[PDB]
Amino acid sequence: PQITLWQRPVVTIKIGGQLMEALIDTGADDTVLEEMDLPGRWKPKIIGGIGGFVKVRQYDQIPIEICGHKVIGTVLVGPTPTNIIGRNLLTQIGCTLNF
Amino acid sequence: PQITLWQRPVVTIKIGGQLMEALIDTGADDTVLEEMDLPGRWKPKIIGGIGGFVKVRQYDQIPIEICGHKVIGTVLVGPTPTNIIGRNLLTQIGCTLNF
Ligand SMILES: CC(C)(C)NC(=O)[C@@H]1C[C@@H]2CCCC[C@@H]2CN1C[C@@H](O)[C@H](Cc1ccccc1)NC(=O)[C@H](CC(N)=O)NC(=O)c1ccc2ccccc2n1
Repeated sequence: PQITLWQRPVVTIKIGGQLMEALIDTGADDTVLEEMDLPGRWKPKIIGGIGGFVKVRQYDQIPIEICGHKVIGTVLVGPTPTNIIGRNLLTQIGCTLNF
Repeated sequence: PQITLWQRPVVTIKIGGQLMEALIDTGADDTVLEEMDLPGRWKPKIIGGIGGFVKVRQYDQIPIEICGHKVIGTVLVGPTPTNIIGRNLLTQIGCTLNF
C-alpha cells in the first residue's frame, strides 16, 4: 500500500504469534523492539541513537510476519519507547521511498 | 525518484546556500541537522532519541531545497552524527512509503 507521512507510518507486526504496533523507520539500520522475551537465545549488542548509546539483546533470525509478508531477520530488544522496523526487514518487504 | 532501502537513503539538500548530505528518515518527527548556525534566530527545544534526550536550537520557518523542491519549515540544529530529514519536511515534497 502507499502510506503517507502526515502521521507516523505505523503498521501491525506479528512476532512470536502475537501482534503489536511497530513504526516504519527508514533511518534505522536495525530493528529495535520494546523489551520482552522472544523464542531464542540472544547475544549482547550496543547501538547508538541521537543523544547516546543503548544496550540491547540480539535475537538472531527470528521469523516476523510484517503485514502479510512473512520475513526472517535479526531483531534487537532493548529499552526503546517505540518499536522500530529498520531497513533490514524493510528491504525484505519490498519497501521503497517515492516522491 | 524511486529510492530503495538496500543502502541508506542519502539525499543532498541545500540549506543556507550550502549543500550537505542528509538521511531520508521516516521515523523522525523533526528534522535535525549538524551543529552549525544558519540564517535566523533560534529558541530552545529538547528532543528525544533512543539514547536519551539531547538539547537543540530551533530555527523556525527556514527554506530548504530538498531534492530540488524548495520547501519551508522548522529545522533543528544540535549534536547529531548525520543530518536528518524528518516527516515535517518530507510531506512537503510528497514522499511516501510503498510495498
Ligand atoms: C532524529 C529525531 C527527530 C530525534 N528522531 C529520532 O531519533 C527517532 C526517534 C524515535 C522515537 C524514540 C525512539 C527512536 C525512534 C526513531 N528515531 C529515528 C531513527 O531512525 C534514528 C535516527 C538517527 C540516525 C543516525 C544518528 C542518530 C539518529 N536512528 C537510530 O537510532 C539508529 C538505530 C540503529 N542502530 O538502528 N542509529 C543509526 O542508524 C546510527 C547509524 C550510525 C551511527 C553512528 C554513530 C552514532 C550513532 C549512529 N546511529
